[PDB]
Amino acid sequence: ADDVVDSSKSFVMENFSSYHGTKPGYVDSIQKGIQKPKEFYSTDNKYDAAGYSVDNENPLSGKAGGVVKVTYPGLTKVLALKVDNAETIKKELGLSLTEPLMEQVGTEEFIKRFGDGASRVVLSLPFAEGSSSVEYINNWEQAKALSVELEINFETRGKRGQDAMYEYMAQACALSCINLDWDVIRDKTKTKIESLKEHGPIKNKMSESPNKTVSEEKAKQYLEEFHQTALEHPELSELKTVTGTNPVFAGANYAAWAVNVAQVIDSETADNLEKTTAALSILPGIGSVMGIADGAVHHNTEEIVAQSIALSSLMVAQAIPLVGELVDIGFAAYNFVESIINLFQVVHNSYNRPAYSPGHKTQPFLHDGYAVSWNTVEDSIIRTGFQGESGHDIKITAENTPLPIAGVLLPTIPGKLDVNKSKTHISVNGRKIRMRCRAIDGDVTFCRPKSPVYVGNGVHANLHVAFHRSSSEKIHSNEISSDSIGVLGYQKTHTKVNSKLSLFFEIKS
Amino acid sequence: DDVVDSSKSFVMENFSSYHGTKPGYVDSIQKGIQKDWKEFYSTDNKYDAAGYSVDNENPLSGKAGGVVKVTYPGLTKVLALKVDNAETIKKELGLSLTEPLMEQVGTEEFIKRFGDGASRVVLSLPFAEGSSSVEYINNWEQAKALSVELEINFETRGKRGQDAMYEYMAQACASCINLDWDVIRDKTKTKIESLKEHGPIKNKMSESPNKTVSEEKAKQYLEEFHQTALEHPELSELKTVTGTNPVFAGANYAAWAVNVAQVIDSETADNLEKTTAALSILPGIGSVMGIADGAVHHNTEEIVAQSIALSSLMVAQAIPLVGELVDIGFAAYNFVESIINLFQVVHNSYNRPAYSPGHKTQPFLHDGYAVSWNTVEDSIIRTGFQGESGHDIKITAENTPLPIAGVLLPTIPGKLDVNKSKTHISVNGRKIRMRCRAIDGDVTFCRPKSPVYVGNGVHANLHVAFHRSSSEKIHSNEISSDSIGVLGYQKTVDHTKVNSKLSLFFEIKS
Repeated sequence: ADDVVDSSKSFVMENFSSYHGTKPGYVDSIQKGIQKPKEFYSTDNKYDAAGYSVDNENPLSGKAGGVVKVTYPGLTKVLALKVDNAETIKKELGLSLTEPLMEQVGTEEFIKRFGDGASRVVLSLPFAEGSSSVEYINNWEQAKALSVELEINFETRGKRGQDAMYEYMAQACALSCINLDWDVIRDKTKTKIESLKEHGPIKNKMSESPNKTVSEEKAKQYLEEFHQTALEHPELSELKTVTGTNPVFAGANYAAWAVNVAQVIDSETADNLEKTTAALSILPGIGSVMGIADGAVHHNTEEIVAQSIALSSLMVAQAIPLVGELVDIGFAAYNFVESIINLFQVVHNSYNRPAYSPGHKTQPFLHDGYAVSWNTVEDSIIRTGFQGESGHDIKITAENTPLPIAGVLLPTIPGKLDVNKSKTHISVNGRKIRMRCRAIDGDVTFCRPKSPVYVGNGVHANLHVAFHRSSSEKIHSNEISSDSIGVLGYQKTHTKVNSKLSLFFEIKS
Repeated sequence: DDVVDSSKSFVMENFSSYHGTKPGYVDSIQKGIQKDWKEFYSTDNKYDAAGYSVDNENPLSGKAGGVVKVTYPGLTKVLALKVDNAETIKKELGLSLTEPLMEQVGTEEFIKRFGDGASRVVLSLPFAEGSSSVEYINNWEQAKALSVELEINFETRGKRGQDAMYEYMAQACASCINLDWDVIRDKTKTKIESLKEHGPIKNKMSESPNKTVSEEKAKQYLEEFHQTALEHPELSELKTVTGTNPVFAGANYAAWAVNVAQVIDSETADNLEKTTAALSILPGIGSVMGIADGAVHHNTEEIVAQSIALSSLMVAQAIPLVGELVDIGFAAYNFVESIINLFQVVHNSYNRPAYSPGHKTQPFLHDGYAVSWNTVEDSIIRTGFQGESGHDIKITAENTPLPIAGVLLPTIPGKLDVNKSKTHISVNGRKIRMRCRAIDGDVTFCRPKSPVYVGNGVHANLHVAFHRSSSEKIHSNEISSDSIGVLGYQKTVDHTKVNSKLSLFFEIKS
């Protein structure tokens, strides 16, 4: 009982409501009543619900139906479960091992012992890893008592692609919130493509093209030339400025991408938005077109996005005869734009959703071939407000060849926070190695291993950092300058700089 | 009162353990063990104890003492602890909060209450993550009863550097890398010698700037020297084994050599400890060691000697071009001694049991992606019962958005089917359902119904769910692959489509 039901998350409430994403065509009909076509699903977050509203026949690019709100009259008990294993659930709550779960949850017998005087019971679960959303499981028979309201119908807006669905989800965050007007982007994209077809210098570059199936390498050099020529045009002004220094946004990457697109798109694929999206979605290098690198979305204005898509479009049109099997170049301006637009929206949605950055909690920090992470969530928390010790474990390894760990930088506080020298150590494939710790200043201590440490494929390390607290005083924000522990990798030189591997921590009671 | 692990606690007659001893104390400590965690440490593994035997003043390159075995007469209680926080240990067991733990552990009140009849109690802790060894903590007063015996004295053997210590630690696995470093040392000199006093090699050794020159130009010349040097008969084996793998290219030997010449000054070259400390923080050493893709390729005395020799000569050439060392004896002196120590450290790590990438919670790093089983239990597929199981996989990537095309899953009719309704993937919390369809009778491929991209700031949790219709246990000879294949981006090699494969290895258990 207490081993599968989370009482703290269980509760009673009058007019319990939740949301249900609905496919195209069922938005008006479901309003007449919740009917079985083993459970009826709903969620507490109307935005997560919108993500289930896409046409099941065209899941990647199809149209989105809508979201409806379902409300149970009277009192409803929400029963939170710690596990989603039915047989396990049954063996604990002393239920009929033979009879289905959601079958018993709808019977009065179950409602009395678990409902707390409520008219019915609805099961609850964590919506997903990395989500604070809740997923509800409703009995079909009890669900028949739900009154249904229209929360929103995406089709009636009359927008293109899945624009309505994504503009809706973007409301959750309205760093920063990416809330782009894709109508304007679609409009600006078309306008720019057009301007870039009938021009002086750009039209000249098109006539200086092989226009025949050629090797990748030759296809790429011409494309880079095209990219450079094209980028000097006034309408790609801003793009030229924002793509000039970050290697990831270089012409060579726009060409690699364009070549790749031409290679995998044939006539049948070009003629279908769903199949095009499928093909493009598994390609590498898309971050170059989206201007997404180093954990941030750099292309976040309608103007710059339309310029990048227009430039990639034009380029794909060029890479087609040189690399593709396709004969109809129309694909570059039609489905390629439609498909890539969708992909942009997916990635933007992802950056808009709360998530831990590398080195925070158990999200690994990947850098220079190394992978480091806090072993457990509690490890990333430095508790305060007490005298005594604590231990914090950090996992460390590398992708291939032996890369060294020179040591670690740890925060200190003259008076309170101190590094416990004897308990701080690092182990390599189980070999325990002690460390030599010395203050580099009042607030930072550097610990170096007393034996050489290397990690790589097949060789991992556990860095165990231990802290000593002299007083029960709480660590205030100002006291600790940095917010991360710095593991140091290899040294590279005319100045010495170490590979910085960061693990971010939180200060709590 | 859950700070003691009774399952691992026991009483034993003549409880013995091992203690690593520093140089000069091997003989003396045998006369007897003498003085919050003031303790006398010992361990159940004499090889791990050998690792604490290195001179405190020169811990990187210094000499090793030896290992001694300590035995308590009569019966002894080994109390296994679940935590190393003394304060917690005091509060839970209901002891005084003001007096030091190890002081209290050696008293009769404690010895009667927890000793289960023993004459004294010894505390026990897990040695460390990735280790199955045990660390013992002894009360100094009680430790006076320990009889001390010699297991091995490393200096008595009279070997060079830390050879005796590493030869001894290598007995544990004696695939085991068990190299004879005397032979390797002797062959290194012989090879360095032949390579300096030769015809063809000295011809290239003459066409040198021999003056502080550009770093790029230093490399170029070194790559040619490497190219030329590698044609000598004494480096024939190395020529062949370093021929195709890019990690072992002359360019890497050059990058390595240049890096060495840049960080060694006369003071450093004159002190092995300082040389090791300087060299131990440089990248690219796997080029010289021949270590890549999870294996030690240079595992014969001959080939190891050639690589070090070749590296020594290159460092000798790199110095004038980039370094400021008026002397060049370093390349043949402390450079060889220090790099030898580093080969030994890395070899020892590959000799120790450890989980490979994609096993247990060790991540699998490849093509910018990083994937791992969420917990150790997730990597275990239980069999021998009708029912469902869930398995969570963490997925992310280093920088730009890379896609996840799907996942290849093993299937066994009745004993292991994919539960299509509960199999899904979440990206920064957005739950995405999957379309699962068999490729063949043994493998099922699940594609996400919404495009999936991971990268810096975007992670995914792939939740694989299995259904078992039969109670019959899955037998070993019934699954072809022991891994779950997560698929990343697709690439067209020439005109052939291949997927970036990310593997999570699982174990079948009852």
